[PDB]
Amino acid sequence: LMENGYTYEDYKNTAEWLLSHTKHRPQVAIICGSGLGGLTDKLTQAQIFDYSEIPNFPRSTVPGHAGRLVFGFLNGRACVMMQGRFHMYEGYPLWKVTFPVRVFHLLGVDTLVVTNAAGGLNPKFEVGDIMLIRDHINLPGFSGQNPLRGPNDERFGDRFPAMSDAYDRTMRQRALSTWKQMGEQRELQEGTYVMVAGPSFETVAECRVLQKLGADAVGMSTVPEVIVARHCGLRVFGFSLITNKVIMDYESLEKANHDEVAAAGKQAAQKLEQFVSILMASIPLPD
Amino acid sequence: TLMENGYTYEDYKNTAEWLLSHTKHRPQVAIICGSGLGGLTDKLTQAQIFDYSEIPNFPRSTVPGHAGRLVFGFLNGRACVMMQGRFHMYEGYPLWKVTFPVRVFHLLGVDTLVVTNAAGGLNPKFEVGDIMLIRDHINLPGFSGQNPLRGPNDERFGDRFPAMSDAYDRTMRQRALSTWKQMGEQRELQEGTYVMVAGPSFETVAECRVLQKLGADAVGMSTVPEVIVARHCGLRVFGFSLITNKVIMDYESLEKANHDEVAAAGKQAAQKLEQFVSILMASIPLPD
Amino acid sequence: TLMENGYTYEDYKNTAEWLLSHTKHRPQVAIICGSGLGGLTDKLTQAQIFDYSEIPNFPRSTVPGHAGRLVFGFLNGRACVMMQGRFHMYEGYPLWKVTFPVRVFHLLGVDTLVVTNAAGGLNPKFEVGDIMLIRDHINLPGFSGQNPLRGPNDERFGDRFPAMSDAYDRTMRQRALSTWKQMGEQRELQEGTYVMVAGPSFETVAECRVLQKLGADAVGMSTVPEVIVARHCGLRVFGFSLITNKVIMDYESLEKANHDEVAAAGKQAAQKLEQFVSILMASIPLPD
Ligand SMILES: Nc1nc2c(CN3C[C@H](CO)[C@@H](O)C3)c[nH]c2c(=O)[nH]1
Ligand SMILES: Nc1nc2c(CN3C[C@H](CO)[C@@H](O)C3)c[nH]c2c(=O)[nH]1
Ligand SMILES: Nc1nc2c(CN3C[C@H](CO)[C@@H](O)C3)c[nH]c2c(=O)[nH]1
Repeated sequence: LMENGYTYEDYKNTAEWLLSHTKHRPQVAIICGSGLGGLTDKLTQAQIFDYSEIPNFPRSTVPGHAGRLVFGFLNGRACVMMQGRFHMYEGYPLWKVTFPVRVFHLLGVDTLVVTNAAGGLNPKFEVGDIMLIRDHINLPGFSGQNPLRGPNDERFGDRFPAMSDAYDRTMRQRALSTWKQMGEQRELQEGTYVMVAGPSFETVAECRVLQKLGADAVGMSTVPEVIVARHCGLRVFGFSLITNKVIMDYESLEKANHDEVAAAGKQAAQKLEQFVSILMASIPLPD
Repeated sequence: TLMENGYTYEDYKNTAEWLLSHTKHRPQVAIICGSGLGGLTDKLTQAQIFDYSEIPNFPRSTVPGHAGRLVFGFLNGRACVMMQGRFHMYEGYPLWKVTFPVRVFHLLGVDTLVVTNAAGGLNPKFEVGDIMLIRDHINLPGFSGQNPLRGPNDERFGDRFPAMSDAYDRTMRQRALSTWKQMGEQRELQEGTYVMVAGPSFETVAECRVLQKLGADAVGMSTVPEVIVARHCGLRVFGFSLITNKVIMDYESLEKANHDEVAAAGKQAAQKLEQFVSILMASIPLPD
Repeated sequence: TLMENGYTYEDYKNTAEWLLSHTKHRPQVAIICGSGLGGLTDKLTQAQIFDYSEIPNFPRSTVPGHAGRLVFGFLNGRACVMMQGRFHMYEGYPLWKVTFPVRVFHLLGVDTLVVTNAAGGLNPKFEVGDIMLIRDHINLPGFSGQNPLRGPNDERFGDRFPAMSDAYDRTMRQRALSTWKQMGEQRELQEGTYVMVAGPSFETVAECRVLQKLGADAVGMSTVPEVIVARHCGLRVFGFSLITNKVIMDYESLEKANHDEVAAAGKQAAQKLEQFVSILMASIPLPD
């Protein structure tokens, strides 16, 4: 069987270890993507764990991803923040990539906020823009790479969970209204995020495929975390920072490259911090 | 470091010889029964039942509404073997396990495979309860590497590079379409393209729109691997889907795909499916 | 459980040193010959042949029409190494084995990779026997995780996240087309997008239609992984396909894709292929 290497008991031990070693009790988990680790600077009463301390955690390998779990309060809300994440392209199976999401469920988290860098496929997008994720296209999932493959553990969720309501309608409505409170020249964009495995960037022909399929942005993460979160009942909210426009003609001499991506994160850090801090107020209270 | 079939020729043959030893039945036609369609075995005569767990080298069905039994008998006087329950790659099985029984059926003497499944309707003219004849398929996992024929080719089964443009028998499709009049149902017999996705999660709205843009009429998580292995070894293949739900294609809808609704639409379409298959048996050729 | 390249840097280095000691040839250009295109080695002078089986760490070719030899020599006065036969993921090889020679060629001092293949024509204006210059590719297995660069990156070869938008060298492409015009050719040179599918089974009609809708002009089961590895380590890349057959795009045809027709095409195209390879070799810049 191509199954989950972790048992329920493995997820439980990691959860109990974290509950022993901190007094924090997060309601919200935030996964910070490529060059968005500055979202953990505004946390009050921060307690930090390195991923290598925490039993059963995977290592973080990619530049701009620190490898640190941080508990704290963000604008009043009890939060846990993954400073850096795991990617299929680093060689991890998807049951390792998504291991933290289930641990968070067992801590008592009820809301997952997922952030990423993404390449812009919709031509109306501009570098620096923030796109709310209305929906995704899980290209690896079509082929068999789904983190729920293998035996289903009823203790987390259903054998066959729906994803047609994955991205919380209500939190999206509130973040569109709230957008007035940043007075930005640019509007809050909304669209479909497509996951591709990477780690190489898209050809022009691939870019046009993705546009034709109806995607507005592209990246190499996030979707598996969303599936596992919806499987175990988490409210999910997501956004992408558009870090580059994907090359869509043969004439251009520009090329996607990681430095440009990291650089668009340094520029946007102020705007995101403020966006996320306001978002926290729009999250429903528990129970 | 080689990604190959974990069964040897000898494993298939051993399983086939075990089966031939423990039954007097000698099936000509194999029928694979999908989700909610296990009632297709109800009208077999002189039935003999094996549990999958008794049969050497056989995998286990882990999905609700797949009984996990191999049933030999007579359907409208034709010698059949029926898989009451099937396997899926979402369960953890490699495609070489999922398709194990198709090659066993070849070694037993079977020459025609009937595949059935439940499917989500993507074509808006389909209603819940419709039967779709599978004209063709789109093998999305196959594009990316997940093909049951990956690895060394065994010439005892078939060619290294089998064609699939003729996978679903053109003559039985003519005969089944013209035969439909024999049941005097309100809906006509639907026809279309089946697309496989791995699952086990259901589609997002954006994914539903992808599959519609690609030209699929219905979506499921099975069948295609079985059909590829069947064509590779020379089997004639006929397929159909029961449309159990319309896949959600807009953000406003309250409706959600779920297994209980799928299984219930299965049992509602019970009588009707048994009857269609029974009459279909009369259109399958004998050897010689 | 970590899904990584099974070769160390020192495996590649050992294979490269072994080749450097066993031949005096010092190639600048590597050419990978695909199905039925092994005849491109005939015009090499001062040829020195190695069977893949005698070279350390080399995989084996298992497909008919792939001789399994590495040939060093001069092709039109330019120092080349030719793979007479390549490896495919459908044989069961992981993509890090499929692409193993590309990095060996880098360490031998090669600076240009030419990739050739047979392909099925999707664009209806292509005829059997056409040569299509590859302007671009669509890596369908790559979308799903089947990428030869997956796992830890070795900085000794290249970057973690390499760009592919400029993979097929534009200048070589321009020169090849100018030259073909300057010759005053009747049948103009085709240019288009190659899509990789895993195989080994050929496409259904519905699958052919999907690949047309995605913007692909030609379909095969190779090439793309080699190009990705080539670009990762700084090689200049040029590809072309021989269109060996037209992909079946309607249900009324009785034709079927088959391997025999693919070999018949290669022998038939031999003079055309030689002429094109000459044009192409004279388009490759010299080192400084
Ligand atoms: N596929 C893809 N991903 C990204 C990303 C997202 N990640 C950023 C990082 C490479 O800079 C990888 O983890 C992918 C930003 N831009 C792009 C792009 O153009 N394409
Ligand atoms: N992908 C998909 N498959 C199905 C199926 C077919 N199978 C039914 C079962 C889930 O109920 C799985 O084995 C998939 C029915 N409806 C749908 C759908 O809407 N989508
Ligand atoms: N996928 C695909 N590949 C090819 C090829 C390329 N290879 C030729 C060989 C089978 O003839 C495999 O390695 C694939 C030629 N024609 C076709 C086709 O119609 N389809």
